[PDB]
Amino acid sequence: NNTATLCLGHHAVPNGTIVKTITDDQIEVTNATELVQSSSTGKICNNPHRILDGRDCKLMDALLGDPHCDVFQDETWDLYVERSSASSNCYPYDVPDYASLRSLVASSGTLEFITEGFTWTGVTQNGESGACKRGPANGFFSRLNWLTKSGSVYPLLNVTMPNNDNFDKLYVWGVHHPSTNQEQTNLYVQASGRVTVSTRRSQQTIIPNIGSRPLVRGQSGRISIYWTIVKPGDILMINSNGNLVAPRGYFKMRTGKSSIMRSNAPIDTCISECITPNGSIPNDKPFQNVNKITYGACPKYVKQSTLKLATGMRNVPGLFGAIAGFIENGWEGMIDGWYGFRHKNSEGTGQAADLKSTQAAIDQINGKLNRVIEKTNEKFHQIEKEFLEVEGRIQDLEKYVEDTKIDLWSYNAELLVALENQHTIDLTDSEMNKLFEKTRRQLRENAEDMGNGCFKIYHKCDNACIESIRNGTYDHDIYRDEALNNRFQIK
Amino acid sequence: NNTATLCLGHHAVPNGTIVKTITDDQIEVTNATELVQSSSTGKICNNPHRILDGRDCKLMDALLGDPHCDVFQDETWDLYVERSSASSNCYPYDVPDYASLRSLVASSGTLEFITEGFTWTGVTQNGESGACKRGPANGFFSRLNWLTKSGSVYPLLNVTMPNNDNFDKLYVWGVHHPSTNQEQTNLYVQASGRVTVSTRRSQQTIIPNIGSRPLVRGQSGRISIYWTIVKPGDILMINSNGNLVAPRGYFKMRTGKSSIMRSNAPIDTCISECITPNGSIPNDKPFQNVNKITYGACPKYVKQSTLKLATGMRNVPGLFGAIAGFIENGWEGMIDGWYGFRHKNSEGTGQAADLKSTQAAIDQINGKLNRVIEKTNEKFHQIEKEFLEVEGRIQDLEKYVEDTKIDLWSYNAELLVALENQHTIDLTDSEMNKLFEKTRRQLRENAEDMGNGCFKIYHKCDNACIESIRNGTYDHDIYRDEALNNRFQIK
Amino acid sequence: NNTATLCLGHHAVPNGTIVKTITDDQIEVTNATELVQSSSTGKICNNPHRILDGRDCKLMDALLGDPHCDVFQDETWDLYVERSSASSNCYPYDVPDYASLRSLVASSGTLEFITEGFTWTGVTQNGESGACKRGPANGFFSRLNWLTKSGSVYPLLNVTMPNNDNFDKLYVWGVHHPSTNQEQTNLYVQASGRVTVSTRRSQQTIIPNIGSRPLVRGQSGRISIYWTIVKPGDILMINSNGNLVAPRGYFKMRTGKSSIMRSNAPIDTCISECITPNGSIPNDKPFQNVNKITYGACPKYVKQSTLKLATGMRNVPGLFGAIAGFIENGWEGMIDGWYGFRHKNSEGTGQAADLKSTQAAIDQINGKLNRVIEKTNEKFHQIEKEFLEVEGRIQDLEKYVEDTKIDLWSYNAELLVALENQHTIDLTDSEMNKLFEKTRRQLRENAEDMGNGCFKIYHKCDNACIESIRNGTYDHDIYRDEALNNRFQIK
Ligand SMILES: CC(=O)N[C@@H]1[C@@H](O[C@@H]2O[C@H](CO)[C@H](O)[C@H](O[C@]3(C(=O)O)C[C@H](O)[C@@H](NC(C)=O)[C@H]([C@H](O)[C@H](O)CO)O3)[C@H]2O)[C@H](O)[C@@H](CO)O[C@H]1O
Ligand SMILES: CC(=O)N[C@@H]1[C@@H](O[C@@H]2O[C@H](CO)[C@H](O)[C@H](O[C@]3(C(=O)O)C[C@H](O)[C@@H](NC(C)=O)[C@H]([C@H](O)[C@H](O)CO)O3)[C@H]2O)[C@H](O)[C@@H](CO)O[C@H]1O
Ligand SMILES: *[C@@H]1O[C@H](CO)[C@@H](O[C@@H]2O[C@H](CO)[C@@H](O[C@@H]3O[C@H](CO)[C@@H](O)[C@H](O)[C@@H]3O)[C@H](O)[C@H]2NC(C)=O)[C@H](O)[C@H]1NC(C)=O
Ligand SMILES: *[C@@H]1O[C@H](CO)[C@@H](O[C@@H]2O[C@H](CO)[C@@H](O)[C@H](O)[C@H]2NC(C)=O)[C@H](O)[C@H]1NC(C)=O
Ligand SMILES: *[C@@H]1O[C@H](CO)[C@@H](O[C@@H]2O[C@H](CO)[C@@H](O)[C@H](O)[C@H]2NC(C)=O)[C@H](O)[C@H]1NC(C)=O
Ligand SMILES: *[C@@H]1O[C@H](CO)[C@@H](O[C@@H]2O[C@H](CO)[C@@H](O)[C@H](O)[C@H]2NC(C)=O)[C@H](O)[C@H]1NC(C)=O
Ligand SMILES: *[C@@H]1O[C@H](CO)[C@@H](O[C@@H]2O[C@H](CO)[C@@H](O)[C@H](O)[C@H]2NC(C)=O)[C@H](O)[C@H]1NC(C)=O
Ligand SMILES: *[C@@H]1O[C@H](CO)[C@@H](O)[C@H](O)[C@H]1NC(C)=O
Ligand SMILES: *[C@@H]1O[C@H](CO)[C@@H](O)[C@H](O)[C@H]1NC(C)=O
Ligand SMILES: *[C@@H]1O[C@H](CO)[C@@H](O)[C@H](O)[C@H]1NC(C)=O
Ligand SMILES: *[C@@H]1O[C@H](CO)[C@@H](O)[C@H](O)[C@H]1NC(C)=O
Repeated sequence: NNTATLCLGHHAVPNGTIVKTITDDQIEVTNATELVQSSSTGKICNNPHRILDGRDCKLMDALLGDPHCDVFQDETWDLYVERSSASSNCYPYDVPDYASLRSLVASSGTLEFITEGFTWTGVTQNGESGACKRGPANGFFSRLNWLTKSGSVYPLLNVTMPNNDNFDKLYVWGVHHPSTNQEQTNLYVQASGRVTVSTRRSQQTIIPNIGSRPLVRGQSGRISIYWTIVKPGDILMINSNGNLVAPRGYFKMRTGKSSIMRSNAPIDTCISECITPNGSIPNDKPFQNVNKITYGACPKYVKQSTLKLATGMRNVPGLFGAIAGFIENGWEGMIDGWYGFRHKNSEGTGQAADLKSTQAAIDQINGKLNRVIEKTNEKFHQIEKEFLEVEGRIQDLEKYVEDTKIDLWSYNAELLVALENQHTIDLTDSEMNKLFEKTRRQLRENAEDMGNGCFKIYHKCDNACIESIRNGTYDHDIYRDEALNNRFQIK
Repeated sequence: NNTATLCLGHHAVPNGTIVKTITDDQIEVTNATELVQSSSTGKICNNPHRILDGRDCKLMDALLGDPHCDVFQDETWDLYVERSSASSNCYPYDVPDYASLRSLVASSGTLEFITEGFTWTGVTQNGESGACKRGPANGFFSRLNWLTKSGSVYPLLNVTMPNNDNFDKLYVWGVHHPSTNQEQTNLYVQASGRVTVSTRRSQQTIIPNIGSRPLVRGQSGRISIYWTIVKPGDILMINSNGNLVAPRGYFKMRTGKSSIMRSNAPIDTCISECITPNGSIPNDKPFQNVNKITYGACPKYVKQSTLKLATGMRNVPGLFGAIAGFIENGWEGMIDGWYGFRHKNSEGTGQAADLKSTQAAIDQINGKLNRVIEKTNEKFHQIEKEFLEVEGRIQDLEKYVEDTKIDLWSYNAELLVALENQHTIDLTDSEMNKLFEKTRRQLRENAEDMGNGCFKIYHKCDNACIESIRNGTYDHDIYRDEALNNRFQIK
Repeated sequence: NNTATLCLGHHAVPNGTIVKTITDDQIEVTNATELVQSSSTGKICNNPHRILDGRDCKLMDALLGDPHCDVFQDETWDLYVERSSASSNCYPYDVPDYASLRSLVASSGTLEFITEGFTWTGVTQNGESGACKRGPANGFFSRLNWLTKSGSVYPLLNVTMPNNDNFDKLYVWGVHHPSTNQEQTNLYVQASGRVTVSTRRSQQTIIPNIGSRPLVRGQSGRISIYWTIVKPGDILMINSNGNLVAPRGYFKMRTGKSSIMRSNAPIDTCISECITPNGSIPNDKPFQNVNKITYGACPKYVKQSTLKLATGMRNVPGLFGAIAGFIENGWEGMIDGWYGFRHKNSEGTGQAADLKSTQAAIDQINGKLNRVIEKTNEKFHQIEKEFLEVEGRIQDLEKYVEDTKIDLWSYNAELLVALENQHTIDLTDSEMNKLFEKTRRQLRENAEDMGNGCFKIYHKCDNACIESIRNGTYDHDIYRDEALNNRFQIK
């Protein structure tokens, strides 16, 4: 009953989490959170974005109107999902700049198509083929009009179509490439055709291509597809002496957040802002490792599969030398605070959380948590990131852009966690130290630091006296004479 | 009279500034500075860069020699400013890869055109048109030479021009597409023409397509513009059996800092390194929010409109627990230093700045200031970042590259300020602590820490005595017996 | 003889190294390491990567089989090295999209060529030219087959080659453009030729353009080179009635780590993972200034020539105020630890290293060293980064992408060293201070801090006594009464 002991301590937990810092790759903290999303449900949620499942229709085939894609007439989407099993079932074609036309239609988000009354005099219209069957019958792309001779004549076609609305019109037409010279003249009479499609500030000028090619659905002929945008006040002109595969009208163009993704993931009823080819994913985390291909408000793709952000002090079951230092050891039995006090006196032993120091640590970690978890990444139509054919220069640059980006983000994420972690350990160490010092300063000359986080208080200090220390109102003058006597034999 | 008090503390100002740190979204420091440039005069300064106002001439029209653009002949520039009201008033034309021709001329910085002694045998030269009037007369592009039949013949043209110089020559030439067959033969006799322009390492062939395009300034025909760069030692050769629109010469090519910008900002007499479409901007700050399109030594575009870097300590009207810690509270009355001393003694009271500690904090903050505002970014011709027409793949990539870059820089800026600010707060705290500990150490056993940043000095300590503490020459043996006697009653 | 002195200290060296920190552009530490590789031996190491010296053969000429390039038949490479002096010595040619064909072959990493069973009925094979000699004899590209008439006939050629294998095939073929009409018909009999090469998914039809181009090795004609990829299950057709320069077979395509590099550096025996055009470089450092063009596991290209990373404490021949603070000064004579103890007692003076605290500093710096120098960047085929022609849009973008990337990495490198440096100095200061405090704490009331890193120990303290302090077993109760008596004159 002549002295007391008061020791400062901090909590610890039986199972901690290993995190990475600036100086240690493996240091144990009381608690952490995962910043990389690395899993998916495997399914694409159908809200909030308007998902159109292309099923066995590539957007291009929907656009041209391959008979097996008629259900997609006038459809709209925020995201068109294109499946890899999808195939073409009409006249064989190619699209110079396929990727661009697929991109610009993807991006526009609609197949809304308006028929117009092109006046095609002196040709047979509605040319059809065995390669584009409707049931047992010859057929063709719904949105195009294959013209051939009437009788023995294919005249110079020369028609116009003014755009008098105040949206942009997308026209999609083509040129037919016959197999032989015989075929060119049987169909179009002239030996060399040409197709000139123009506006007031643009043109396209195409000569047909001749030769035997491999049969696709019975045919060696082909069509190359071309497109033209006609602005308000402008006009489409089409001029041709053979081989024209005429548009029937225009597609409406829109701007907005629409896009296209290659995925075989099923569509499901649920809500997710972020879509990948592997399925929708949560965007509570700032990073993800699921896929570099995303649509919507998503974590940023990084190469790491896990990045643990520390949310607690170091676990002992820093710059200041208190935690894992002169305080030998955490207290697992302190479960209502991060920091506090154990005492021993005449009336027995006890333990109290310190609230102010506990809150200061938690506040500061919440602050870096709020900065870090506060999501800022919403992207829609972007670039292609996987490729089905080898191409060279353009594809090289596309991959290299993305590869560059991913390494830069991966690095920022790696650094950020290592920094934030070092700093969390150290600021938690600091708060412990600051409490100890605050206590030392209250004791003035009535106590000595025992070297282990505890002070020997050189006077009778009951539970009320000890509380006075914990709440910061200890009055050292009251006890000085007594203490100095025990401490130094003064009087 | 028989003891003194010496208190430490630090300055404070009535109204400080709110900054962001690693741990707080909002925390007040004495002084801060803005790192985002977000305003502009609206006007483009005419030095130190050579600014050429294109007015109503697109560079393309200046290049080709639209008669309304004659004043631009042989012009030079560091930056050609292109206006939106600019329009074309010559023969209607298209330029496949318009943007490459525009880019490489913009980058070359010059329209210096050298006229060469081309021989066109058997053809009529200087064809003209109602679409490209020169006063009351029909006219044409100054830089091109429209060739037509002579009498009843248009010969196979085969003409060459060696490059015997040590610089690259840019040849701009064209191909004429007539309206009808009648026109093709009236002009060129041949039913189908053709141009082939070749060097030892390159060849281009264009076949014109006859036909009607929309009436522009009275004309249905068109001209398409192509280009060839001939290296030193190489030879230009031109081959044509009709439809050639010949070069009269070439443009000198330069490399350097030149570029082109779209803007309607007026030009003004002033000095700015950095130009944006919105006007020139100062470049003392390291970031800006005005426009992603810049020319010259510019702050880097970031998404944030403001980012305040702290240039002073925390304002109290840290890891170390001194400032806003055991020192309750700053001193508004301390105006000649950041840190100092106040005392109560025998001869009255007083205050003095500590210079060493004030300087060390200031120096450290100036150090990071120099790092951060040190102008390092000078960029000239880049990629276009705004587009008037939809194009697909290539535009997608250009937008993605810029948007990637901006996000990465906005991040760097965000983190930097957050880091710098946490560390400034903490280093200013440390300096206060270091000074207090310095003082405690000098006092030895002659004073006691009162716990609030002050020492009770247990001896008569007059102004000279106090000064000896502030200048670090206090001799504790002189006072020790006196002090130990008042603390401990030794005598 | 009734007291002793015990000072704590740290090492120093006469000449240290200057580094950059957050707050000082120049401050001296004991030791540092360079993080930018700036030297090369100048030679390209021939392990571990398979390096193929193109010598005087551009890869394109090895691919087509220029007679001077027969030694490259069926060759493979991880890196094909292309020399400046390399030249073409065969029929002069051009390759639309040359760079993609060169890219995709470079990336495939092989010239393995499989001859196939094309049946050329009615025509003569193996056309040769004086412009492509094999010694004294006229010759031709080995991989191509120049077809011409047989007797008085050249028929319409129509062949197929199915792909029944499970890999992709690369077909490289050409079209000959004669200099005159005479030549056209002597060779091919038709006045105009045509080559149509097709698959189910693609068609290319080239019309030769007759006429003179500049004489190259005695020839005014040219051949144009095209390529077609045939996937498994698909079918190559070739259809032509003149001017076809046919393939003899195909090149095997592969995916993997191959590329091509332009360099005049000699190849030689050594081992380096990272290749630049200047020669190989070590990859122990995380950045390099040698060249933005690299192959293999390389340090990342940055703009700075040097970045010195501190591996040691501040050198004195911090946040905490010990090093270059209350310890005036380091000890050059302390060679077997970073921190330690000097004393003076009755038995004389001495000195001893502190191992725990030395290790803790070292360990933590080793840890950030391992984070930093951990080689994590391995790249192979990328984008071209230097260009020999002006091109416009695409090249602008390519340059912009690499320039963007470099400035971001150079920023990360600058920040990293400034951060880690500030932090190293601070953590080394901290460890000093922690040792001081540890020592203070053991001494309890038996010593006083002299203000300069030393303690006055107020009792007889022999060498064994001193060692008890250094090893942490000093028992203060043995000495307390004696010490209080000399400090005060009391207990
Ligand atoms: C007349 C006939 O039945 N001939 C038999 C041949 O079949 C025809 O062969 C030609 C090619 O020589 C075409 O492939 C014909 O197919 C169509 C098709 O695509 O389905 C028929 C269409 O009506 C026709 N459409 C139009 C608008 O012209 C179309 C086009 O002409 C071509 O696609 C243009 O490329 O072709 C096919 O019916 C068979 O080739 C011959 C061989 O021995 O046997 C004949 O009995
Ligand atoms: C004066 C007039 O308007 N006459 C009537 C016809 O207009 C003519 O129509 C022809 C088309 O066949 C051309 O447009 C003529 O204009 C020019 C031009 O561009 O201005 C005249 C130039 O001399 C000529 N220049 C050259 C070097 O040939 C030029 C070119 O041929 C074309 O630009 C090539 O495409 O054409 C124009 O004068 C009117 O169309 C007709 C029927 O109503 O009656 C004419 O008498
Ligand atoms: C000054 O600092 C440099 C950089 O830290 C020190 O050199 C480094 O020293 C370590 C230990 O000697 C080297 O690591 C060792 O390498 C081998 C394997 O390569 C292994 O046997 C060890 O376990 C260890 O990891 C390190 O590679 C080396 N770094 C460099 C660039 O040389 C140097 O020791 C310091 N000098 C002084 C006087 O402290
Ligand atoms: C371990 O750390 C996580 C991350 O801070 C804590 O989870 C948060 O808890 C708070 C308080 O209830 C919530 O408001 C957050 O939204 C939760 N965030 C996350 C990411 O899960 C968790 O509280 C911590 N565990 C302990 C014992 O403190
Ligand atoms: C050119 O060659 C192709 C390939 O042999 C020929 O097409 C084949 O002809 C038969 C009969 O019409 C078809 O059953 C085959 O499927 C065809 N093969 C392919 C790959 O399409 C074509 O007939 C030839 N052309 C000429 C004019 O002789
Ligand atoms: C092709 O059609 C166009 C458009 O109808 C014709 O051009 C028009 O011609 C009339 C009479 O010359 C003009 O008054 C109109 O301004 C023209 N319209 C446009 C948009 O140019 C053109 O003459 C026709 N071409 C042929 C060969 O008959
Ligand atoms: C087109 O003109 C060129 C150059 O005048 C002719 O090519 C030259 O022909 C002579 C032989 O007649 C060579 O010795 C020269 O070296 C050639 N010069 C070049 C630059 O190639 C070419 O013959 C002409 N073509 C025709 C059909 O007249
Ligand atoms: C996402 O998809 C690709 C293949 O399409 C796969 O390589 C990757 O591992 C997938 N990730 C997950 C988490 O399923
Ligand atoms: C605040 O900061 C800037 C940058 O250091 C400085 O130039 C300015 O004078 C400072 N203001 C005050 C009141 O110190
Ligand atoms: C600069 O211009 C852009 C587009 O013209 C505009 O949206 C932006 O608000 C402008 N900013 C300033 C600061 O003038
Ligand atoms: C590497 O080569 C480049 C250009 O080829 C040159 O400018 C650079 O200085 C070279 N580096 C070294 C270390 O020689």
